[PDB]
Amino acid sequence: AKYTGKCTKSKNECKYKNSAGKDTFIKCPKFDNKKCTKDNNKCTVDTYNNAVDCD
Repeated sequence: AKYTGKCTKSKNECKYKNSAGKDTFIKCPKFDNKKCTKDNNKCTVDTYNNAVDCD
């Protein structure tokens, strides 16, 4: 667990609020460990498993 994020399948990208305050958004490919789902689906920010924030 880290932060709560949300990604839109429309743009296949996720974005969340960080300490900096600057909204950060990043798109993910169609490969494994890079899938995109509903915003509230299961989008989260993690770096332990090298997994990207997209869901």
